[PDB]
Amino acid sequence: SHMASMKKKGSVVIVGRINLSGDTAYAQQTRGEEGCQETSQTGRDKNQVEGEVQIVSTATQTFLATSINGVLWTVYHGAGTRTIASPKGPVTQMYTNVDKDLVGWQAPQGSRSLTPCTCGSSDLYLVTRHADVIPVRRRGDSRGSLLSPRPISYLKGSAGGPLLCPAGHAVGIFRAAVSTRGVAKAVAFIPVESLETTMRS
Ligand SMILES: CC[C@@H]1C[C@]1(NC(=O)[C@@H]1C[C@@H]2CN1C(=O)[C@H](C(C)(C)C)NC(=O)OCC(C)(C)CCCCc1cccc3c1CN(C3)C(=O)O2)C(=O)NS(=O)(=O)C1CC1
Ligand SMILES: [Zn+2]
Repeated sequence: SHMASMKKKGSVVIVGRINLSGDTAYAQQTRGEEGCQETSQTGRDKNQVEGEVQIVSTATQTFLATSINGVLWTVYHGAGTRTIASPKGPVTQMYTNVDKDLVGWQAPQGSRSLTPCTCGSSDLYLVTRHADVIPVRRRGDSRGSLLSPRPISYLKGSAGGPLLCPAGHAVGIFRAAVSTRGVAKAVAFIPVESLETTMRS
């Protein structure tokens, strides 16, 4: 009820990227913790952005965001309704869908977008925040099985990251792990066709 002292949530901040440009996938950090905290408050991020898969953080969480068709997408369960920091200040979401666990902002200048997959292939690859490339067999519209199961710890913080086909097109956005006794045997994703439908609504 004390309106003048009510706080605002900070912006999502890009703090690094998963580099997939070469022969080796690796994580790069582009901003440290103090800079991230400051940038979340101001919403003003003048760092150069590159690549398709960004590592993003709020004050309380860190996860991934993936550019597809000129939109930087991530999970609602990480970003909520937050703005993203940008060179000219905070940028409001252009897509928000809590039912899909999906949000999106206009892709930052300097980023590159993945192309939506039209291959109809079921041999997929999940990219994690540690730049592991994990083979996943597609098992339905929104699920795929890990060829080698992992503790959920290994996948934590990778929501918002891509599932890719063999040619490196975007097939989906990772949202949840299918876990039993802490072991992830499968992953649940937002299919790229669902993003494409969201882009038409
Ligand atoms: C640990 C690596 C996981 C990727 C990850 N995500 C999660 O942790 C999501 C967040 C939350 C729970 N969850 C799970 O993965 C849980 C789990 C393992 C924690 C036990 N699994 C599950 O419920 O399976 C049940 C299943 C039926 C398969 C759900 C299907 C999806 C159904 C669904 C549909 C529509 C909307 C929503 C859902 C689920 N949803 C909203 C939602 O908010 O889920 C993460 O790394 N997050 S993160 O650390 O980056 C975080 C900072 C952002
Ligand atoms: Zn493809």
